[PDB]
Amino acid sequence: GSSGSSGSSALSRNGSFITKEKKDTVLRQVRLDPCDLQPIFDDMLHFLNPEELRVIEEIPQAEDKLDRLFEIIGVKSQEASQTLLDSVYSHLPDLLSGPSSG
Repeated sequence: GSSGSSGSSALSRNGSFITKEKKDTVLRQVRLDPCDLQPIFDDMLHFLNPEELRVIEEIPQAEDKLDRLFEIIGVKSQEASQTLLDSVYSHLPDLLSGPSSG
């Protein structure tokens, strides 16, 4: 690791932009009341690459597919990560009961 967490360091412990923990919180909302997960991929399809889609194409399930989308973007960067975590809420507002302002 690194001795001096404060300035700029990649991966604090088990990730940075996106972790497996957050990936579960997302599916947890769909596992209860499913509906659709296309708009989430249709928007990420651009940020992702043709070769990357192959890794996700292997997954037939929809729920599991979302888990892969986070694994790729989670390592890509923050510019795409913020879009993914936000897209899930921006595309599926029903999942939340009011983003609230403060």
